[PDB]
Amino acid sequence: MKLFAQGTSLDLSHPHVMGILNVTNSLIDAVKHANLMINAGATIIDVGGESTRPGAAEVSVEEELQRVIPVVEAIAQRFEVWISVDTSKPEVIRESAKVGAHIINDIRSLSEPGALEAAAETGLPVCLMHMQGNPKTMQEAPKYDDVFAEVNRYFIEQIARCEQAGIAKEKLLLDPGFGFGKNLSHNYSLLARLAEFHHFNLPLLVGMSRKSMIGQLLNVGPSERLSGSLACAVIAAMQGAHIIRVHDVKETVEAMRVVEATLSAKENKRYE
Amino acid sequence: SMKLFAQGTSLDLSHPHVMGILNVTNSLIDAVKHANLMINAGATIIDVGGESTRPGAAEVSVEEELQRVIPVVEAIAQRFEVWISVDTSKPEVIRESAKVGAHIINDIRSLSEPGALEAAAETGLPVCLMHMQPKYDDVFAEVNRYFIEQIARCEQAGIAKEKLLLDPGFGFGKNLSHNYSLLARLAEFHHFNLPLLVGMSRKSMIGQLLNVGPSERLSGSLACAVIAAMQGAHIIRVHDVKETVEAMRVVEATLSAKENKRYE
Ligand SMILES: Nc1nc2[nH]c(S[C@@H](C(=O)O)c3ccccc3)nc2c(=O)[nH]1
Ligand SMILES: Nc1nc2[nH]c(S[C@@H](C(=O)O)c3ccccc3)nc2c(=O)[nH]1
Repeated sequence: MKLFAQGTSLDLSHPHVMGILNVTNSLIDAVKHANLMINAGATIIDVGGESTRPGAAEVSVEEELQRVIPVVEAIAQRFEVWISVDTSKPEVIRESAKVGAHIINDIRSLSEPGALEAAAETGLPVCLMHMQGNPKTMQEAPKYDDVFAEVNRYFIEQIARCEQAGIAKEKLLLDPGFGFGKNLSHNYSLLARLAEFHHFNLPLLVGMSRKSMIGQLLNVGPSERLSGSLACAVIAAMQGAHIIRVHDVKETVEAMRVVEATLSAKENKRYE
Repeated sequence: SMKLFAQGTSLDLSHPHVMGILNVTNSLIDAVKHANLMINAGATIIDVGGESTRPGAAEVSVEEELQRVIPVVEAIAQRFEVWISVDTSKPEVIRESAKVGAHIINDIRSLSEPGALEAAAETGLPVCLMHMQPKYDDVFAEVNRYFIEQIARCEQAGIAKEKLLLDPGFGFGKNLSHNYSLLARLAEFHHFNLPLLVGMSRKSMIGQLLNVGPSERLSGSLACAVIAAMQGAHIIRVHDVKETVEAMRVVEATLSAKENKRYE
């Protein structure tokens, strides 16, 4: 199980840690932070320029290009690391591919006008994330009859939608979208059955780091969630998740080494 | 609904419990202060011993061990609602510990000193059976045989299975791969239908994997703890109580959403 982009590959026979690079002098700072994450063992850096704060204005395309593209460029021309770009905009997808981005990580699963066409044209790997609704209102009244089944249907549909637009299965990643239109119980139901998303035979990406599903469980603020975030990370990676998206790279990578040592000793190579 | 009973109280093993490790080195005030901190961090069991009772630690007379151990156990039993595990190999310390309110006998020698087995039987308290020996033909199968044997040995001495806890003894005569084989197959030790105790906190199986010193092993210890608890381990023995407890709460929320209630 591998991904291919920009003339290199990513071997997903073991879990990978994706370091969050939020870019919502900031370019030098971004590069310093990317460097630190790389040294800590991050093998993918997720550059993100539009925040998902519910009440917030969406950023203009011109602002998102300014924040994201120089950052992706700087990293591509300085380090060997893979680069994911956190955008929903066709122009940012195109421009990012041109400066060396490896993965389009769209929380909206290319639902923006032109997004699907633009991603198809880059030939890059694409991460499809479940979200119910949109970021402005998704957390008001998250509701599911069966949250696993509903997220699973969604993946079937979006995969079909990507293949129709000319994007091959082999470029797709799936992410259940923890905290995107989900209460606490919804999130833990998905984490508990995460292994069951392997039937698609596609890489699994998860981002639980410092999210509400830890905050609400422990009643702590965003800077007290490391231990819970690691637990989430380990729970996911023990079920064969391929990419773990986190703030605290060093600590996550240490935990993943322990998961790898455990999975290596297992005949199965997975828990369910 | 696995449950232990001791000293007129019970321990509900439908969820994982964190056992904090307490050092005994004035020292009695400090012990109680550290026990208090671990309880406030969410420890439901306190394992009295730590660095005074580690392998390689200086041996002591019966008289010295009673003097250092029994007051600590007594002080904790009087002040806190918590369960108390006592680290000792000596029959006298077993007897006296039970008299002052200890709940669990934790002997890393598996009651092999003369009289220890008999004394533990007499207390009626729960007893931890930990594997210790590095070289194995099949580490899981050998650790598993040892549990079969020690359970029989304990039942023959009059200690009912319902008082037994099984611990594979990470780091006790085990290289790195032996330790991860056992961790990987931990869930298979449930066929005994007995509680499972594990202690990986800051051990070599982390330090050697990550090549870090004893103080830089928290993240790896937490992963070990989560890996064990996801597999239905009932007690987790650690230095870092607060963080481990937070991780266990995540494990609990996950296992509650799970229909199975366990991974394997
Ligand atoms: N693929 C993928 N991309 C992601 N981007 C994010 S942003 C999120 C955060 O908590 O970082 C967030 C949510 C709300 C406000 C700010 C930031 N989360 C994911 C995820 O879970 N998967
Ligand atoms: N039941 C039970 N009791 C235990 N006592 C210990 S002492 C160990 C440590 O790392 O604390 C240790 C081992 C070697 C040297 C120093 C310290 N480990 C366990 C365990 O794994 N289970």
